[PDB]
Amino acid sequence: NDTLKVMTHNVYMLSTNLYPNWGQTERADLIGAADYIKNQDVVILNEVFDNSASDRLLGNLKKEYPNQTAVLGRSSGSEWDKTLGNYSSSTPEDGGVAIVSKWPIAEKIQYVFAKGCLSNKGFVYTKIKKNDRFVHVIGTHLQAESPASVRTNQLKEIQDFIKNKNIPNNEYVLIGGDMNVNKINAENNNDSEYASMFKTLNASVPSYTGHTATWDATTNSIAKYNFPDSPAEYLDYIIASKDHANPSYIENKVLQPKSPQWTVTSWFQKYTYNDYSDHYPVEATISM
Ligand SMILES: [Ca+2]
Ligand SMILES: [Ca+2]
Repeated sequence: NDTLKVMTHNVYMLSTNLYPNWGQTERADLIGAADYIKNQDVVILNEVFDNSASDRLLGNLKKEYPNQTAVLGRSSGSEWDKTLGNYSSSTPEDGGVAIVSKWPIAEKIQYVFAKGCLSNKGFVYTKIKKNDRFVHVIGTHLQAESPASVRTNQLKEIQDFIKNKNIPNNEYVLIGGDMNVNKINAENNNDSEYASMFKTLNASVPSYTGHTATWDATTNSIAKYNFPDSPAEYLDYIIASKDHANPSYIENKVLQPKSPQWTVTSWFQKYTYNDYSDHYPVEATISM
């Protein structure tokens, strides 16, 4: 049809070598079988750092999304058409970004950001063939909270890459992921980092629906454990480049899916959670 469904989710899968008891393996199975992640055309994943759990998750998503990229910054072989940027094979961790789709992926490129405040952070570019139409999806995860200066530099690298690619102006180019750029209380400030994000990427502002935050310690069990008193934030987006096909309609809906209860043990203490990640997923609907 004339609709494209793209979802982005920071799944919080830290390395089990550093955090052995964060339920990474179990959550890989829970997310893989979750209803919220079904029925999409493309899914962008962030923080799939743990090697075993990330591969398990990707394997669980294979049935519905058999076309998959490797995980950003974990390798630099022929699994990528090109490895761009400051890639280092000596980093202690990878970039944690991967893209999966139910449609054939014509091109897969990884790009490692030049600056940061040890993990090959950057973005993954994919050219996807959806029903005789090529769409372009870039998945990324920016510098977490000077950081603003770094994020702007990273966003500039993304825009520069898109421009250099010479992608047809009549094809859709989406940029999605955890931007770590907070929208809350910044929509009216034209000099805010939030406003600057769209200008740096030369992207449009999508219609917002669903929950009012993507990282919410007031409703998310994992975020509550880590930062119980931190105000909710809006950091995840999926937006379209204005230098290419401009969607007549593009929506970003924040979902609040709860997972079956899972338990972990740490320091002789048992902890139970009902969230898939500390971030909520964003479901984008783009009219083509
Ligand atoms: Ca995080
Ligand atoms: Ca890893």
